[PDB]
Amino acid sequence: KVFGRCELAAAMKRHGLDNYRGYSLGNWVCAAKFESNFNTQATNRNTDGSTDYGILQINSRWWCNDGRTPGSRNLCNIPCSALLSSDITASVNCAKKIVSDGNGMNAWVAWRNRCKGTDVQAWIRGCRL
Ligand SMILES: [Cl-]
Ligand SMILES: [Cl-]
Repeated sequence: KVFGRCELAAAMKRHGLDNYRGYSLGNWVCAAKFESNFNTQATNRNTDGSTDYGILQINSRWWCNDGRTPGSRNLCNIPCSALLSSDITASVNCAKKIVSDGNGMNAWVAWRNRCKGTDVQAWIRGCRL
């Protein structure tokens, strides 16, 4: 599914991401925009053989099992394909574990390079939330 900006903002809010570990909703929407262009089916392969999955491009080296990343830790205890669903619950639940692990949203390279330190509230402007 390819979300609209406000649709995704609203879904993320319902799933408890607004201000989760101090990260306002716009951070999450901005991260999803640049990680996946709001496409839950986005995948990207990395040089190390791992693959990033879904709207928040969660990586198979640490977080989900895709059966082809040797040494994966599967810390979210899910198959990576679960992260591609039109239902974002699995991605959100896993993201909450990621953002809690010490490095906050710096785990998302696009967030660090394209969202952090910008006016992220712009990503939810105009939305009925
Ligand atoms: Cl915000
Ligand atoms: Cl980037």
